[PDB]
Amino acid sequence: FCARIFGPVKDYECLCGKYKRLKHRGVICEKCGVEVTQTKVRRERMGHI
RNA sequence: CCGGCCGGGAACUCAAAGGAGACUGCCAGUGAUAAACUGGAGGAAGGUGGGGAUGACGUCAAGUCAUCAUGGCCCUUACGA
Repeated sequence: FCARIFGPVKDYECLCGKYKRLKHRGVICEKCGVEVTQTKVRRERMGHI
């Protein structure tokens, strides 16, 4: 359950909360890559190991 | 009569040089995907592998007029020889 590994906890919502803007799209949390997109797409977030 | 004493040989020890090479090249952990540090294999040498030389503008009106030279000062029957 990560935003850097997968995605926004909420629609255009950063892990830390640096982006509580549902206008912010693409720009990541510079600490850890959180590309803001709709959290609903996390029903299709494919990762690996 | 083996202190290689007499032949013989050109790969090596050694030496004068043209160059390869070690640069964080690879894997992993830690870590803000950067950098970096540690361990190991690899490797002749490992994390600038070691040392010398190289001493940034400047500090100290510190040394030399006793290598020497010098704007001047003194001596020139002299301290010059």
